[PDB]
Amino acid sequence: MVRCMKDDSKGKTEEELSDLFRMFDKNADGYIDLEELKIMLQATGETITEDDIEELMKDGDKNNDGRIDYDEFLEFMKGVE
Ligand SMILES: [Ca+2]
Ligand SMILES: [Ca+2]
Repeated sequence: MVRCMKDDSKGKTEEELSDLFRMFDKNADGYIDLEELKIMLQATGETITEDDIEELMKDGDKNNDGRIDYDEFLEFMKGVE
């Protein structure tokens, strides 16, 4: 009769990929592109070139659309590095 019920958000690894996605989105539309990702890289204090930002979308592009979503993210994180 509802004694243990659901638990609180614990340490999630792969299942936590849902939260990491929003961290890459600038407006949270469900998908990201080079234009958006460009502003995300600005967070760091290094020097990135237009060609460097492409490497992220390239290896990340699984649907060949030029963007990234929860689907392409789950695959792009299935062993890249
Ligand atoms: Ca976006
Ligand atoms: Ca795609």
